[PDB]
Amino acid sequence: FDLGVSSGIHSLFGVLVSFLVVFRTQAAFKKWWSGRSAVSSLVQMSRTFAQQVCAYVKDEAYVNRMVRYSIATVVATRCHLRNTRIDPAMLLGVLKEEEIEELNRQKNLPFYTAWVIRSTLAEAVAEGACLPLHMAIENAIKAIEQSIADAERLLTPMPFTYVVHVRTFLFIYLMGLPFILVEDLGWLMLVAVSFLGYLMIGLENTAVQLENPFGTDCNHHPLDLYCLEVSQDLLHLLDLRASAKAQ
Amino acid sequence: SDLNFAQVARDEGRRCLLMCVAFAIAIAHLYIYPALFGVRIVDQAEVPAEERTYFHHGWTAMLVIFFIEGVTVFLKVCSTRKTRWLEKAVLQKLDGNIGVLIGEYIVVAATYIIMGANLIPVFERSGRRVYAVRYMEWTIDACGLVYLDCRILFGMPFSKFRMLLVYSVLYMLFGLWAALASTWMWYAIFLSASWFFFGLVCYYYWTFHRQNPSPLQQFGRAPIKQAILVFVIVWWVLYGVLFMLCFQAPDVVPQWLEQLLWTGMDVVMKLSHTVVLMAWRETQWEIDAVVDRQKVEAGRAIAQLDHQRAIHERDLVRLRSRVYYFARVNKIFMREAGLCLVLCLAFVVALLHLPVYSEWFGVEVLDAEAVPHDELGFFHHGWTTMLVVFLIESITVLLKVWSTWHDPRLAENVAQQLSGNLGVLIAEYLVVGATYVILGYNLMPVFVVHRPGVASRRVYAVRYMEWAVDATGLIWLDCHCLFSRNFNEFRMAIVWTVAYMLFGLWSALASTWAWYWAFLLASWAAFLIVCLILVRFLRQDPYPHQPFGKTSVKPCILAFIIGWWVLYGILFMVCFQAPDAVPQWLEQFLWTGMDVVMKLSHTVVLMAWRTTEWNVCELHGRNSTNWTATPGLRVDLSSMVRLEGQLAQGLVTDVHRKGMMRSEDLAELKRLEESGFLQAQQHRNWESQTREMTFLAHGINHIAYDPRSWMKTLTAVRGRAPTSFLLWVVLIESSIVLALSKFFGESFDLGVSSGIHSLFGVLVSFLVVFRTQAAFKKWWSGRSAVSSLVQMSRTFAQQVCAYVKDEAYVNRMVRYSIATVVATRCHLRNTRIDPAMLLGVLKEEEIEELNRQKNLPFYTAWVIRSTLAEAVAEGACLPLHMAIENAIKAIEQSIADAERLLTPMPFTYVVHVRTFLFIYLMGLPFILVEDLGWLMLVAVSFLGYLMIGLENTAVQLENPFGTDCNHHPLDLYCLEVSQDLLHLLDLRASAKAQ
Ligand SMILES: *C/C=C(C)/C=C/C=C(C)/C=C/C1=C(C)CCCC1(C)C
Repeated sequence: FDLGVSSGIHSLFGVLVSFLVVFRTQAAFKKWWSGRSAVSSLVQMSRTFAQQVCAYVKDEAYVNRMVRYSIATVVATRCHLRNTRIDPAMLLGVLKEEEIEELNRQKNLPFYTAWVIRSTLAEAVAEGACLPLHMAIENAIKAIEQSIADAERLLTPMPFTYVVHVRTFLFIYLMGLPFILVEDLGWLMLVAVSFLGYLMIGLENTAVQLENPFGTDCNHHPLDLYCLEVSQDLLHLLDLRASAKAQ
Repeated sequence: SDLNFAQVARDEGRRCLLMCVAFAIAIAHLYIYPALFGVRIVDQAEVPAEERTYFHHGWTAMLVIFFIEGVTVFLKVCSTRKTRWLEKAVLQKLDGNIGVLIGEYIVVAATYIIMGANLIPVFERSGRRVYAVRYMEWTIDACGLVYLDCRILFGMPFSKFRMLLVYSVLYMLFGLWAALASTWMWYAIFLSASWFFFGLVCYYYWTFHRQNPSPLQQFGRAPIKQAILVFVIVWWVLYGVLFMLCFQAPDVVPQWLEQLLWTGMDVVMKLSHTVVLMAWRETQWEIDAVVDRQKVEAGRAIAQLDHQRAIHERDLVRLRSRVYYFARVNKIFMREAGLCLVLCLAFVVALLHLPVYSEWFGVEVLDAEAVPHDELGFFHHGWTTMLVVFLIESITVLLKVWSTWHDPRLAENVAQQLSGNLGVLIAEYLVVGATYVILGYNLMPVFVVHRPGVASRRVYAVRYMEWAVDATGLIWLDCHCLFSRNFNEFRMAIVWTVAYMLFGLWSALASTWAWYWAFLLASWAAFLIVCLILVRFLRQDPYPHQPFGKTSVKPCILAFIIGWWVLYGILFMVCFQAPDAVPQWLEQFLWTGMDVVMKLSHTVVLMAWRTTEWNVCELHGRNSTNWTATPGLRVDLSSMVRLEGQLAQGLVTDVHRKGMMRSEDLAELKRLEESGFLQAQQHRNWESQTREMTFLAHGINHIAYDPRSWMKTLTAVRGRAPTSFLLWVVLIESSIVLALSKFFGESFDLGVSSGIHSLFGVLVSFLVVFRTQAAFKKWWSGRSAVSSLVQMSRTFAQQVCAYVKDEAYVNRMVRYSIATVVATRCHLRNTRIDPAMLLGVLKEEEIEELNRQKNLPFYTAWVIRSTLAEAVAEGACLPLHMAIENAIKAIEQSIADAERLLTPMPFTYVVHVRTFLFIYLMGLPFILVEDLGWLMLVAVSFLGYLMIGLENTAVQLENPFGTDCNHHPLDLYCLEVSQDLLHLLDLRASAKAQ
């Protein structure tokens, strides 16, 4: 055989590809975390908006409109990241039907819900139904959309070049390992190459998974529970207000 | 039509498996019974050896057709798996014949193989040696044949099949029992019953003919379905005659004639059968008409969609922007007729001019019967196989024409199909056959070589000439029919291929390696440049989707071809360098097998290509998760198709569309494209179509990819990083070091050292990966900036349209916000604005006043602010104005970040890195060559590529804003924004009118 193993072709490639493959993973964990943060911030802003409205406003027909369409905004963004439309079953006791059919007739939903909210708040301010605390409300609305936009950034894939390079040289290293390992072993060379290949390739695919946090896979974020939480809280808030108003 | 894909494959499998099990068990049971039971004397298994060669020949010549079909149908099914209805069509065209044909070929080949193994000479009159398995495989073959014939011609699944099948098997087994025993002993008992059952099945055939005597709709005035039945039955008659005459007459020699007749007969019979079948199959049926009818409707519906959107847009833009604000046939034959003669004459010229220049001025001129025993047995195979293929193609064409003889209009179609391609195949086949015939029994000299080291290397003459000529054919074909090109661009490849083949020959003649390497290197060079030209031809293909229907079969073809070709060269090397490696007979066997396989594959691919719509004109012809970067941009079908039209094929992709389109519209389009490609042009124009075109034409160039796929990342070429002049320097250095270490022998004294190597390695590695992790971050920051800018613009517009009551200020503001975005996309690239991007949003004079400035976003913001002040003074604005001002402030921050991202990293940090990398690389060989040779070279090449590509990749990612394909797609964001705001104006207007 005359293997003539060489340290340069083996050790150097090893250290390089190892650096690369672990860095490409530490870079995806961060995106995962940033998505978590975005979601939490969105939820919190929604709740503050609802409280502000139900306290610093005195009418009752504007309040419903606003709160319910905020809920709709959340449910809409959970369906803008997955390129779908809405299932009425998720908006049963919060909206009337015609409103839902008018929603699904649009192209960008959160846009629409925010436009609605804003026109409604303007109506309110004109009729002196709102205390001087309105700028806070506007600012809350502004801060929701930032969260949305971050969540939307998180859908881009890493650039082509940086991935092609990594993958091809990994493939090379693996296809070259045996010719240098078989000199001193037999079947052990085989089992070792199997295990090592699994390690590396699994690292890469794990990074792929973590890259986009929003999806159906089991390691992704549970969007469907946050919506439920929000619905519960706001619909209880309406009743708190109503009771405290009747006395 | 309710078929599927799984059911058909399941049926094919089960049928062929029943065939195989029956065929094997019959022979096994006969073997078991004939030894101990009955009067069955078993001749010696060994003798003779001279008869097994014939059966081997038959074996090959049979395997060929299997391969042909098993490849063609695979091509078809894999080339149109993306369209339901073409799948329906093909799966209909092969209801149940495939499994049975495959089983037939498998069993016959297995039996003619077993003949070599010499399992049992059960032969027991005198002599007239016979073999048993022939009878079992004949049972199976005839039974499958009759099932096929009845099913196709009459459609009787279970009624006639059973009786005729049992008859066949019964009288075949009777004939077996009969011939196994002596003639006088047991002829009457069985052979008479055999003849009688033959007559019975003949009567059944005649009755079923009288029942349904209709011609095959595939054919026309052809006598088909009658000529073939007559031929088959008279052939069975001749077979029975031979059976009766073999044992009776001693005059007919049973040693060789006997052994040959059955092989010939079985082969020719099965071949006529399968060729008639393929001919009946390749004809166009009504299903194609159904599909074309489905297809045209799609273009119609598309034009309807376009008109509807046109009317809608017209009304909308009016509302918002108005109120509140026989010759051809004979020539198609004659061209091919001419080409064939050119090829023949060239081959004759070669064969005539070769030996007068060799062995008259050449050493080792004579080899007397180079090796009589081994070689001829290898060569007698090739010309036989090629003869087979020849006959197949010829009769197929003859049948096609015979079926399209009466109808003139149909004849011109096929005539045009066969143009430019048929002339090459016959020439290739016949020349290969003739050359390998010459080699079989040598009329031509053999030259040996004498050189230092070893001299037993044998060499053959003609093999090379044909190769060259041969190759050219392929070239002139594989670069013309596949990639539609004229002749002016083929010249170089032809001029260079013969060249490097001649150089390979001249080299091979002289293994002295004093001047051997010259022609070898020149040949490698010409071959390489040919490959480069070829891959360029491919990558500049105008019609890459046609005809194989949007698949990756063509590049794979090219890859297979090139790998084959370089395998030839590495074998050449392995042989002539180390003759101890090669036993020199295996070498000729391999050469022959490869020459066969290449042409087999080439012809099957051209066969499958001939029968596609692009040739046969109907409706057209020859004249989970969301990966994306634009989650807010959604497009409409009309624009997608208008775009795919206004561009060249192969620039848009599946994922390009999956990212810039909704899900429902995409599913609808997919359903609508089941029939074909859907290329069409409505030729409708508007004010918005221009804008959308101007943006998309620029935006598409950037790449979109699915990370989950591993192929399109490795095999990818386009988005890769460029390299520098350094690699060449390093290869130069290494090559001289190697040649010089060998010439200088051992006195190198490398004295490798761990400090100079390992330390430098770790340091430079750290540095180079850090310099890349530092650029990825800038890329990401730019993405963030862009998103924030877009979001702020939209919030500003909403705030304005809600918290303001006038209508002339609103327009001004919104439109100039759009202008601000389009301006910053042109401040990062140091250009000015193209009016086509601001058509329906601004008046001309405003644009000319813009382009007259130096810093544009400055100007737009100034405008906006003065306008908002005007508004506030006149009490036209609610108390919510500070929010508006703050939004304006927040836009500019985003802009400034994007502008930071144009600075380059500092000089010092880059100079240091680069120079020490260069050093490390230039030093590697002197320490590596001690333990290796050429391997040192290849390793340094690869490692250099890794490192230098890393650096250049970092360079690319450093500035994210540019034209390169890995950069950010600014032109789509602008489009998105325009759409949203111009819809917002209309929302407001409507809600104001009620
Ligand atoms: C039908 C057979 C064909 C087209 C075979 C062609 C053979 C070649 C293109 C091989 C060329 C070689 C080189 C790459 C250089 C060294 C010598 C050869 C012949 C092996």
